[PDB]
Amino acid sequence: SLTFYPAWLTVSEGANATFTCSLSNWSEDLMLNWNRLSPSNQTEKQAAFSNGLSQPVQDARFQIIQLPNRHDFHMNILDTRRNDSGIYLCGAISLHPKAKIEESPGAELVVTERIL
Repeated sequence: SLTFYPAWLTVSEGANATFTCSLSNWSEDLMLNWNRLSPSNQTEKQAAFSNGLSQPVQDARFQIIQLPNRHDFHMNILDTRRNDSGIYLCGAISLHPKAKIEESPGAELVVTERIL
């Protein structure tokens, strides 16, 4: 099972936004995904994490960071901008015994004006 918190988070443009994806099980070869619902309501991958490496699809601002306990990860958006505002969720792919995929509930990010 996967949880993704905060369910609702607000940060000012330019600041980083950090979500936490928590897994109920973890393995070295586990594959982590950070997704965002598109305007057309489709799940699009923002970044993936595997073998200790955060891999951006096209925007390096989306970092996936494994926390010390190893089963929790920070989905860190660097230098947020207004249009990062939207719905996100994380997913985990087990690349062991048999491929198993699961996704967490979605969470909302609201990026407001830059602090004056």
